[PDB]
Amino acid sequence: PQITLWKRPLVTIKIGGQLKEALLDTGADDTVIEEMSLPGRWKPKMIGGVGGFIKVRQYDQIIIEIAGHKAIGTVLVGPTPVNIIGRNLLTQIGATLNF
Amino acid sequence: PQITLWKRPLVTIKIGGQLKEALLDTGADDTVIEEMSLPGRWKPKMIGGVGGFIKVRQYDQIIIEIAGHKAIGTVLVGPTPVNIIGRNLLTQIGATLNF
Ligand SMILES: COc1ccc(S(=O)(=O)N(CC(C)C)C[C@@H](O)[C@H](Cc2ccccc2)NC(=O)O[C@H]2CO[C@H]3O[C@@H]4OCC[C@@H]4[C@H]32)cc1
Ligand SMILES: [Cl-]
Ligand SMILES: [Cl-]
Ligand SMILES: [Cl-]
Ligand SMILES: [Cl-]
Ligand SMILES: [Cl-]
Ligand SMILES: [Cl-]
Ligand code: NA
Ligand code: NA
Repeated sequence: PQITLWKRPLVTIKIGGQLKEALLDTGADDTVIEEMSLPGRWKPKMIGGVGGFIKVRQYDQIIIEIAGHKAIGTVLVGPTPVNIIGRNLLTQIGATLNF
Repeated sequence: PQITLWKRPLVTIKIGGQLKEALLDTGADDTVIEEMSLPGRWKPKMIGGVGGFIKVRQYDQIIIEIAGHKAIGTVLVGPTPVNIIGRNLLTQIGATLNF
């Protein structure tokens, strides 16, 4: 698809057997999801953004389905105000910015 | 252009006769740049993201060139960690997300 930017570019994702709404976010290096359980190992991380840092759990090798397209990568879990799909997974679904 | 996301989507912007680097950010509703002087009156705004909220100065109808494309619109100025071009100006330069 081609997604215009008049509105927030929200898509449905499937992660950890759950459906969620998430923002396609080219300004995010990393994918950050609100609190949920994920299987396997994790390690703590701090991530920054506009208003300072939050502490998250970093899970590697997580499969996600993004608007129908499967991808695998690192997912950060913690108190983000918005579920964000960052570049680490946008690349895997072949997303580009065009103008 | 078509911009892939393996790297941060940084472009050159020109505002007040000055070149700066900024992130093309589909996850940002608005454009936020680091402290600088802009002409005219400003209005208060609070914006929020990953680690909470910041106060910014809202300047309307500011001339800004983005990757060679001319825009005129609202620019927020404040203690953002990075210059961000949000959807209010991405729409003015014709940007879409494609996959
Ligand atoms: C109303 O208008 C707005 C309101 C909010 C914002 S924002 O900057 O807070 N943000 C909103 C989004 C979280 C819902 C836009 C994001 O694209 C920011 C944009 C952003 C980039 C860098 C620093 C601050 C903000 N990215 C971000 O938080 O990324 C996180 C996740 O991955 C890392 O990549 C980034 O680079 C490393 C740190 C951040 C980490 C911008 C304009
Ligand atoms: Cl919206
Ligand atoms: Cl979707
Ligand atoms: Cl990854
Ligand atoms: Cl590619
Ligand atoms: Cl980079
Ligand atoms: Cl505007
Ligand atoms: Na893992
Ligand atoms: Na003005």
